[PDB]
Amino acid sequence: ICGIMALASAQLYSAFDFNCPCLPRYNLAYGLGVLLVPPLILFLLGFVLNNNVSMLAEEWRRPDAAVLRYMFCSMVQRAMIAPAVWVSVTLLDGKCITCAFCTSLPVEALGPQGEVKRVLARIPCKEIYDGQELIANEVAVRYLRCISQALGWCFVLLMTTLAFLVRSLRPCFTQAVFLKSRYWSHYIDIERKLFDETCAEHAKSFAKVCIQQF
Amino acid sequence: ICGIMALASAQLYSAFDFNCPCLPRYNLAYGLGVLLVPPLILFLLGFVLNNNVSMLAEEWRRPDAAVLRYMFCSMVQRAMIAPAVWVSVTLLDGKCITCAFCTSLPVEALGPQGEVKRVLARIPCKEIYDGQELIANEVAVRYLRCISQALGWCFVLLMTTLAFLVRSLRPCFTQAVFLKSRYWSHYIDIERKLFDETCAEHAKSFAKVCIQQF
Amino acid sequence: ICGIMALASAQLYSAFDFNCPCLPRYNLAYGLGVLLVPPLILFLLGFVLNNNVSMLAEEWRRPDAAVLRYMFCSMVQRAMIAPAVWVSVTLLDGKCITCAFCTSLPVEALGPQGEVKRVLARIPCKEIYDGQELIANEVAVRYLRCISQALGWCFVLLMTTLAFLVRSLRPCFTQAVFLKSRYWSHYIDIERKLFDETCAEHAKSFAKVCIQQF
Amino acid sequence: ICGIMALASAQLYSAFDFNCPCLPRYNLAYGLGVLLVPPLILFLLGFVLNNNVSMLAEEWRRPDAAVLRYMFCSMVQRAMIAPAVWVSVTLLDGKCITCAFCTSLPVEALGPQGEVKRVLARIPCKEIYDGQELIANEVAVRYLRCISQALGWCFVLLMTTLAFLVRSLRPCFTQAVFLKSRYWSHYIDIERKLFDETCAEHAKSFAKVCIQQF
Amino acid sequence: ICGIMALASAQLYSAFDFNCPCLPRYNLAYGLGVLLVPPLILFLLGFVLNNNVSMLAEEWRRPDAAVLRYMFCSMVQRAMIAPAVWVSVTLLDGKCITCAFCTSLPVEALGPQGEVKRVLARIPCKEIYDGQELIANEVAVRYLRCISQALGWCFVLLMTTLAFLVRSLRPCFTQAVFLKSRYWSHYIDIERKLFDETCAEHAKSFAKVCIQQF
Amino acid sequence: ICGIMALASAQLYSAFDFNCPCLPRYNLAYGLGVLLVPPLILFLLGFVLNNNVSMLAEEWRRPDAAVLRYMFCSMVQRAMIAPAVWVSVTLLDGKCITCAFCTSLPVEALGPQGEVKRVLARIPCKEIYDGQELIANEVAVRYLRCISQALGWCFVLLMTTLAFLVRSLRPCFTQAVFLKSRYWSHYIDIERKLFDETCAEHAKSFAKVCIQQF
Amino acid sequence: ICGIMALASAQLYSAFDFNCPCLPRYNLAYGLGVLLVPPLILFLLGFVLNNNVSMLAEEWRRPDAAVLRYMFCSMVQRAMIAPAVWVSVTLLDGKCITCAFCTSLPVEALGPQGEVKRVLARIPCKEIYDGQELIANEVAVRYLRCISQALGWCFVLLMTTLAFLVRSLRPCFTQAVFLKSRYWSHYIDIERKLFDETCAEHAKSFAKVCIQQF
Amino acid sequence: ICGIMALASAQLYSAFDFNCPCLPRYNLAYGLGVLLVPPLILFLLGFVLNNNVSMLAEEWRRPDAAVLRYMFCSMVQRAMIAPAVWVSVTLLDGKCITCAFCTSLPVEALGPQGEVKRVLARIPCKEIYDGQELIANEVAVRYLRCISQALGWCFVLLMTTLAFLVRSLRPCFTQAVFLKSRYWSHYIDIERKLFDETCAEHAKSFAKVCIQQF
Repeated sequence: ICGIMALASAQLYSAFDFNCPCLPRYNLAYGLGVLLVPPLILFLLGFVLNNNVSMLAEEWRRPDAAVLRYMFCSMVQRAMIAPAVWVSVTLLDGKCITCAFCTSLPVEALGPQGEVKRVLARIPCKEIYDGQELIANEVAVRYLRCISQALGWCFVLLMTTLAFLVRSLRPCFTQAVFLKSRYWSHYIDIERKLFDETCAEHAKSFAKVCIQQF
Repeated sequence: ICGIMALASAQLYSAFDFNCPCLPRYNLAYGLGVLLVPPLILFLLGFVLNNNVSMLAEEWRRPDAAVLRYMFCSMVQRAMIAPAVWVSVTLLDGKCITCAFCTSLPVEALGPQGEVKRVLARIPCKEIYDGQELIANEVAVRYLRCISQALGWCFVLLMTTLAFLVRSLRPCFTQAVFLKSRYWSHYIDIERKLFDETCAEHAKSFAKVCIQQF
Repeated sequence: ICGIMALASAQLYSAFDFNCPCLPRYNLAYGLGVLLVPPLILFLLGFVLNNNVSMLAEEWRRPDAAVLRYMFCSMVQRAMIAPAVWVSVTLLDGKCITCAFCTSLPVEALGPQGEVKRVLARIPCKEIYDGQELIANEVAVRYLRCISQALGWCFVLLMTTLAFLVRSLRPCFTQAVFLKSRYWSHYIDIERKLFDETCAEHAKSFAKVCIQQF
Repeated sequence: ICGIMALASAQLYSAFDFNCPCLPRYNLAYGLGVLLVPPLILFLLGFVLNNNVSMLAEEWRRPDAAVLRYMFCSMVQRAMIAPAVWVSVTLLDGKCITCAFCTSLPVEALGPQGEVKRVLARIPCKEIYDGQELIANEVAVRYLRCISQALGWCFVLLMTTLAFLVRSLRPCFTQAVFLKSRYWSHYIDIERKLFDETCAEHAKSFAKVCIQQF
Repeated sequence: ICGIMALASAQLYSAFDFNCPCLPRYNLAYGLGVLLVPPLILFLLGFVLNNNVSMLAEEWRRPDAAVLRYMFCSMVQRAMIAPAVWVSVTLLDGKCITCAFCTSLPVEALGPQGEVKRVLARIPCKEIYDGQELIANEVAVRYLRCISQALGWCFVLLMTTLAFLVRSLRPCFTQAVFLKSRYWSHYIDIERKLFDETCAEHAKSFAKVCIQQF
Repeated sequence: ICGIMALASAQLYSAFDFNCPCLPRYNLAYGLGVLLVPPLILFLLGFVLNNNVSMLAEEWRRPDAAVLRYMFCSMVQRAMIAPAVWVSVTLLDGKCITCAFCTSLPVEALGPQGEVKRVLARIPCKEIYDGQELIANEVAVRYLRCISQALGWCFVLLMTTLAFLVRSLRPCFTQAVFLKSRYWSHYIDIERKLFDETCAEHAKSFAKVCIQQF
Repeated sequence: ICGIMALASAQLYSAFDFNCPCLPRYNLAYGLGVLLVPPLILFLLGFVLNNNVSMLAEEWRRPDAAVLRYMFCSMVQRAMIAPAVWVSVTLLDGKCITCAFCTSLPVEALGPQGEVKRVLARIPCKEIYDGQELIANEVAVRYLRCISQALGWCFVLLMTTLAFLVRSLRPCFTQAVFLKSRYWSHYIDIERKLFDETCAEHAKSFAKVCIQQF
Repeated sequence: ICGIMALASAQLYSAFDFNCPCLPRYNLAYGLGVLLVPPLILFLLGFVLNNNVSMLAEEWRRPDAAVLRYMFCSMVQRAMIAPAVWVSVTLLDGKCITCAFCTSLPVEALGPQGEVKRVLARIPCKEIYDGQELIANEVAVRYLRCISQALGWCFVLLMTTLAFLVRSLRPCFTQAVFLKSRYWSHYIDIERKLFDETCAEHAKSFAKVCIQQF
């Protein structure tokens, strides 16, 4: 299911009309917003769509021992891969960082202080930019997009090395707990299915009793 | 079925020709209209297309005990997910809030009083805007669209956290009522099917009796 | 079958080349025409394509008791959903009302009397409009299209609340008549099928008798 | 089969390159031509592609009683639905009436007499129109297309109400003739099939006799 | 098979790059060429692709009685429907007649004699036309295309009425010859199939004898 | 297989970037090249892809009687239909003859001698043509393309009448040789298949013997 | 699985918006970055998605003999083919080397020193290039892209000859270790499957015991 | 498999961005490079993807008799058909020879010596060509592309006649070696399959022994 989740997240980002309020202060709270909030939403949706969550909540409510811990630490990892993809693609595109850290790039060396902040804030994604002064247009876009793509590649490498270090090592892979978990997960589904079966059967008998009065 | 409902709602919004009556007063009653009425229509259609509704209405007409309450509080949740999607996408696009709260943005600081209201009302989605005075064009569009997308993300987060808090907690999940509900829902369908079967059989016998006179 | 009917009605409206005779009087009789006549045609086609209609007509010709009434009041509802969709989409597009009530909008306040009627009649869907005088062009289009879409949303809400109030309440849902109707509808089809079967068999025997003379 | 016939007729009209000989007299004999002749061709093709036609012709050649009449009055109705669709779409498009009744619209009030006829004949579908004199261009097109679409809607309503009045009423629906017709139609096909079967069998025997000399 | 033949003929005409040698005399021998030769080619290909042709030729070589005549008069009709479609579409498009009878239309009344012939020959499908003199450009195109489409409709009606008059009437439909023909056509195929079967079997035996020496 | 061969040849011609070396002498050796060499390549590929060729070569190497002759005269005909299609389409397009016989058309009557040859050689497929002198541009293109398409139609008619005259007449159709050929062609395939079968079986036994030492 | 990995890597490179920070020093650390880091990420993902990795890690943790070595040296080769494809396509496109070694090409012979470095750094992928001085634009692009494609072809040849030299020669192909590896790989999967089977069965028994109290 | 190889090679050539370093000397080493190296890579990949190669290498390592020779001379022919297709299409397009032999065409007769070499080297695929001097632009392109396509057709004919001369004649087609080869190729696959089977079975037994301790 997580595959359709990743594809849906990428396609949804392909359908989000990004645009920056070219204002001196609200930028830092919009780029980071688009960068962080949809990850949180997808990370919670990773818990909504799962089925074991009800059982785990019910068992954690009443005050086995560690198999619950493994189930939880496995569901978290299973759900964590959607926000990673979202952050990855939205850093590789670059519009987010261009929107966020536009009012801070060093104009003095690399490429009214309040008015300076105003213009540099107007820098990204606009044809309302003052223009030549203190920066060109395409230069401040290319610099920020390079920084963004570098952060994106570094982050993807970090997430991938964590994923590689988790699927080989110690974090709750002792075979006993694994077997107990698989047994529990099979038993719950078998119980639901067989209850549905016997319920349907008893209901069929009752309905045959009731119908034939006419 | 709710999946095809969500896809149909999104595609229908993709086929609704939005446009704003650039008038001083009717805006507040058009943006909010497009924002609120189609949600109500979809929320009622969530009850039309369902089948249990007839049984629930019939049982509630005559003056078990709580299983009806669970069936109702489950059907409501099942139907609630179409208006959420509609409001989400129509806030993320931004045309609705741009249409509604255009005659109120502070022109004095951020970016004839009656004439002022008239022009600021003409602001959105038009090439009939007065232009330079008291605001640019793209600035008042970007500001309002940023506000709209922020509200949209906040709302999606709110609906998702409610959905996550409901599918794990107390609101009528005691196993007894759940089992009674599943039993009832299986019995109704089995009754309808078996009645159809025996009716077809008796009819076949009667028809074989009637036909062979020729 | 009604689903393909709704899709066909919408697609047919997508293939009807609308255009307004920019004349002082014929408008009111063209917008309303396109709005009302195709609904009537689709509502009658809802009776043509149905099969029970022959039986109902035959039984109503000779001067059970109420099961006919239920069959009729059910077929009417089954057929009513095509004109609703047609009126809905042709009000949401807006060209119909723009064509109809163009010669009446108040030019004095909101946005030769005979010549005035002539021009305001020429208003919609034309590049032959006089222009600046007494109205702009895009303003009288936007105002009328807003009115049209408001009427459309109100109408869709009205039809949907009627549909929701019918599929839960009193109008001939007493189980006895429902069962009698289902029995009748199964018996008619079973009779036709079995008559076809026995007829084919007797014909096969006769044909085997006739053929083998050569 | 009639469904593919209707779709083929509509698609063929979508592939007929209409154009008007802008001449004073030949118009009336070209619009009406395109309007009437292809209906006749399709109405005859409705008899070619049918199979019962041979039997009916053979039985009518020699000088039961009324079952032939029902078969004929049913085949006619079955074939009549292609020209209806053709006339419907070619009136809704409007080019036919624009081509035909262009040399007659009243130029004096609504919107050398011989030269007048010549120009008004040149009116439709041309950029060789004289222009301003006695009419505009788009006005005489819109007026005629409105008239055409009105005739088209009226005609579709007429054909549909006839179709609804036929499939419920008296015209040869007495069950005896209907049963005789169905019996005859099953017997003919069964005879052909079984003759083919026995012929193939006898031929197989003969061929096995002949082949094995080598 | 004739259906794929008709579709292939139409699509091939959709892929034939028509162009007229704007010369005084060769026109009459190019329009008629494109009009007549491909019909002959398709009419012969209707005999190539058929299988009965070999048998009929073989039986006609040596100097039953009339069943051969029916087989021939049926194969001819079966093959005749490709050139009809070709001529139909290539008259409805109109380029053929425009190319052929361009050097003959009456320039004097309706719309150096040698030079006149030269120009009128240059009339069709060219931007090298002299222009205003003695004719316009679009007028002589529209007139000829109208004539062509009229001939096309008349021809399609003629072919269709012949097809309708043949599939109901006298031309060799006496049941005896029909049955003999069907018997012959089944016997030939059964003979070929069964010979192939027994040949394969004897060959399998021989090959099993030969192979197992190794 | 020959169908996919014809389609592949046509599509390959649709992917051959034709262009003419506008030189006085090399033309005659380029048009004819593109016209003749790919036919030879396809005619040899008709022998490569066939399977009987090995058997026929092997039997012809050693110095029955006439069945080999029939197999050969049948394989040749089977392979001959690809170059026919290639020549047909590459004559109907016309670029080949336009490229070849461009330096020969009579400029004097119909439409430095060395310089004349040079220009007329430059005529086709170029915007480097001298222009007005002794010929226009589109005239010498249309004349040559008409000649090419006439040759193409004549050639297609010739090949089709040969194909029709071969599939009905004398060239080695005596039933004895035909039967011997079919028998031989079945026996070869049956031998190969059954040898493969018995070989696989003996190998399976041997492998089961060898494997189970471990 | 590696096929979908190669296709996904190529398509992902088709969706990476490359762009160069036209700066004097950061180039060398951006071209090489895009060239080297995604290969490392894909090479680690080649270990994540594989299943044997857990077993190999577990066995290597505790301090047979060489079969582990073969499994490892086979998994490495299996995973190595994604970075090869990535480097291949991103060298054949050429943007990487154009971005990296742009500040070094010899301007003096082939095609303020600090300012020279600045301009030559600005060379690639920009319309902000100084222009004529010391180099053209398209020349320094073509030269670098030729160098890049030459390196790409050389690298693809190198990787392919290594792949050909490995799949024929000595590196741990002794049949004993190969058989032991295949046995181990079959046994692990069979163990997992059969454990799942017996676990499901015991769970079904337990659930049937538990359910039927109601 | 070789079919997908040919299609992949052609499509890959459709995705190789060709471009010429317009330099006096490197051309001869770039056209020939693109012409020759990818053929070598594909010819080696024809050995990588094959499976028999391991067996042949293993048997050739230790110092039957001639069946190995036939297997080798068959695998070589099987793999040789990808570079043929590559060279064919990359000669028919013409860019390769245009890139290679551009600095050599005789400018004196047909169409500073160092500067002459420089310009003629700049000739192909550039809009940086000096222009009129000593050659036009399109002429030197057409001449070289004609030469290239002539070489391409000659080469395709050569490869096809070799392929036709090999699949009919002497090169190791004696039936004994062919049968031995087919036997060997069946035995190897049967051995691998049956070993896998028995290994899976023994492993299943062992795993059933091990699992049921819990």
